Amino acid sequence: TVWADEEFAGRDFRDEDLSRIRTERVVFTECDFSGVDLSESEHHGSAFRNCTFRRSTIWHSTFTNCSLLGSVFTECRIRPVTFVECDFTLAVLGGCDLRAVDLSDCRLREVSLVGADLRKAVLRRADLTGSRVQDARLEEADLRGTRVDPTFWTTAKVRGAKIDIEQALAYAAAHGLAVHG
Amino acid sequence: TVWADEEFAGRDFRDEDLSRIRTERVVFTECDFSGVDLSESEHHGSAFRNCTFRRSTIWHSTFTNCSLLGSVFTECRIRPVTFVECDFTLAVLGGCDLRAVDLSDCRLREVSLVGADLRKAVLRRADLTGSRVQDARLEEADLRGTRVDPTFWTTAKVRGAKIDIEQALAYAAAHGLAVH
Repeated sequence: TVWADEEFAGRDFRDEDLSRIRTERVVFTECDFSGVDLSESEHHGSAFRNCTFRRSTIWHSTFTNCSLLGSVFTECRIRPVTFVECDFTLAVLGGCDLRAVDLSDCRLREVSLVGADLRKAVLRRADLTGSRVQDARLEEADLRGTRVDPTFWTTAKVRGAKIDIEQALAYAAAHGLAVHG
Repeated sequence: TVWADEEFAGRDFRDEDLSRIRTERVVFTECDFSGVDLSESEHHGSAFRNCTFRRSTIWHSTFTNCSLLGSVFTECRIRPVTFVECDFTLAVLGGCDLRAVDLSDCRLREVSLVGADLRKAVLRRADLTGSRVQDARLEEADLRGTRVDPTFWTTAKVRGAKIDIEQALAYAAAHGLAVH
């Protein structure tokens, strides 16, 4: 099954089997995917706007150039997964297991990552500004090139994280050091 | 009173009034300055090696190109004071009040600064390597150009301290960040 160049709104998909579906430039607006099986699905240029993925399974899926704007992923089985240049603006990933997930070059503005596990995640050249990272585990994550709020450095658990020069300067300043030069 | 080009070893100066004395290239070795008034004194190129200044007063003194090697400053009234390019190697300054004191370009290698107060101190281009800074207060100190051990950044209280780029990178690394 392949869905292409079309739009679905307010649809109830609860506990449906959508395993191995392909979408190309499909828009899902306010759809309920609670408990749905999306195992091994594949999405190219598609959009999931304010959709609910509570207790759904999206593992083994591939999303390229997709939007997840405002969608909710509480207790979603995500990993392993492939995200290529995706937009997660305002998505809720609180408490999600994202260990060793690659979100390089992804937009993660104002995302909720409260209590999210991102240990050893690859977050290179991402944008995390406005994100809520209370109790987020970023130990040994690769953050190089990623834009973060100063508050990120005093909120997220970043021991062992790989950072660049600009991030190191920002880390010191966020801890109240007056950095000169 | 002006002493010059003299060496004093194992001298008891306890509770003597040495206020406004001047010394030029005088060596004091294992001299006891406990409870001495050394207020408003002046020292150029003098050495105080393994001397005790316990409970002494040295405030409003000037020390230029002086060595304090291994000397003990416990409960000494130090500040305010002028130190110019002095060497404090292995001195004991535990619990001492050095607030807003200028120790720029001073050697402070393997000094004890345990519980020392250096808030707003000026420590530009100093060397603090090997120093014990457990419970040391460096809030709003100027540390720019100063050499410190990595452990300094996780031991001394440095909120508000002025630091340079290299120090900021070292601060991050000392907190477990992998800086690339």
